[PDB]
Amino acid sequence: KVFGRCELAAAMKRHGLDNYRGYSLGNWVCAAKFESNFNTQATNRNTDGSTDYGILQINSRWWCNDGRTPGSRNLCNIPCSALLSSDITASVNCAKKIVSDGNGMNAWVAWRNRCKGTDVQAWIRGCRL
Ligand SMILES: [Cl-]
Ligand code: NA
Repeated sequence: KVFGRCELAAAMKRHGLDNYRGYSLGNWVCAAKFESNFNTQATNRNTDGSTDYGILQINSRWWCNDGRTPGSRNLCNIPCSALLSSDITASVNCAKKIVSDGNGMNAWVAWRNRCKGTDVQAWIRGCRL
């Protein structure tokens, strides 16, 4: 599923991401935009053999199991395919674990390079929340 901007913001808010670990809702929408272009089915393979899955491009080396990343940890205890569903519940629950891990949202390269320090509030403007 390809989410709309305000559609995703509302879905993320209902799942408790607004101000989760101090990150306002706009940070999460901005990260999803530049990680996956709001597409839950996005996948991207990395040079180390791992693959990033879903709307927040969660990596298979640490967080989910795709059966082809030797020595991965699967810290979210979920198949990576679950992160591609139109229901973003699995991706949000796993992202909550990632953002609490230590470096906050810097774990998302696209957020660090394209959202951090910008006017992220613009990503929820006009939305009925
Ligand atoms: Cl933080
Ligand atoms: Na894994």
